[PDB]
Amino acid sequence: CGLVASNLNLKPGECLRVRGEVAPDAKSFVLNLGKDSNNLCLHFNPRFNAHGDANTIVCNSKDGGAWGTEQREAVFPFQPGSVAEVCITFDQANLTVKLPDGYEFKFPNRLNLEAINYMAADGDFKIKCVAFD
Amino acid sequence: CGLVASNLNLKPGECLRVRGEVAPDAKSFVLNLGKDSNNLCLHFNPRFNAHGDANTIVCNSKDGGAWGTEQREAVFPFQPGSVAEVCITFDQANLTVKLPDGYEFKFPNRLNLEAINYMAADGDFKIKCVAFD
Ligand SMILES: CO[C@@H]1O[C@H](COS(=O)(=O)O)[C@@H](O[C@@H]2O[C@H](CO)[C@H](O)[C@H](O)[C@H]2O)[C@H](O)[C@H]1NC(C)=O
Ligand SMILES: CO[C@@H]1O[C@H](COS(=O)(=O)O)[C@@H](O[C@@H]2O[C@H](CO)[C@H](O)[C@H](O)[C@H]2O)[C@H](O)[C@H]1NC(C)=O
Repeated sequence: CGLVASNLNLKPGECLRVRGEVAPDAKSFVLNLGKDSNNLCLHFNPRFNAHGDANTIVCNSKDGGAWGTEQREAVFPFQPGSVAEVCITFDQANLTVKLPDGYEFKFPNRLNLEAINYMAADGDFKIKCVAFD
Repeated sequence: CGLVASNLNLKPGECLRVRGEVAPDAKSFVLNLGKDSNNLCLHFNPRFNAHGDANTIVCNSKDGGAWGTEQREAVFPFQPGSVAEVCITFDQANLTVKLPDGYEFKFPNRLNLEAINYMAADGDFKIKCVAFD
């Protein structure tokens, strides 16, 4: 795998800031958030060209080991061989993923945990900085 | 108990930067680096008021669950109720630790792992930023 962080104790309203390097030969990368590897309130998966998808962001949840229903976004502000920063927060309703250039995606909060304690990176994404503000 | 990061894959020469907030009533905090919770090539434990110790940095290793020979540092550039950054790197011989007011002490590499894959924080230290250079 890639970087795995636990015991984050990120509460609602708090911001998780992630900066990483997207491989020049990136097919996709993954940002997983939740309670643990089996309970993800956000599976954040920009696909450059992978699993039959091209320039498409695929989000999903994982509940008790069971993948939820995939959600897709039209816009794709990610370029291979580049640094990508992501700010994540959540409330009772949605997880919000903000990019600095103003892009903002919502994913419905399907798990309703009191905190994000788990973060995992995977695929063609190497994390350089992680911040909690 | 506090933040735990694994699969860091930190190689020699690479810099691991951690910045956090030292609680105003901090008695101590812990920074653990190694393969896992049983194999630490560096146990970084600034003690403000703890285990009978004052303004003392204690370092140690843990090999196969067994604590190594403890080492302590005299300088203590840590003030409670303040933000403290610590930069850590290593080679085959020593781990090098940079302290916030510019201090730098070496701790002998006793485990000889090819990489630091594991980091655990604990005690009166809340992490605000983690970076890999
Ligand atoms: C259903 O068709 C394709 O299924 C694969 C495999 O799904 S599964 O549930 O993992 O067995 C989908 O790829 C997977 O998607 C999940 C998120 O739901 C993870 O990203 C996982 O890493 C990935 O392999 C794929 O989306 C889907 N393809 C279509 C129809 O677009
Ligand atoms: C008399 O030596 C003291 O021993 C205690 C307990 O050591 S033990 O191996 O756990 O039995 C030391 O406290 C422990 O120190 C290690 C690192 O050496 C860890 O931080 C551990 O969390 C902590 O409980 C103590 O440092 C040591 N004190 C002196 C004065 O040597």
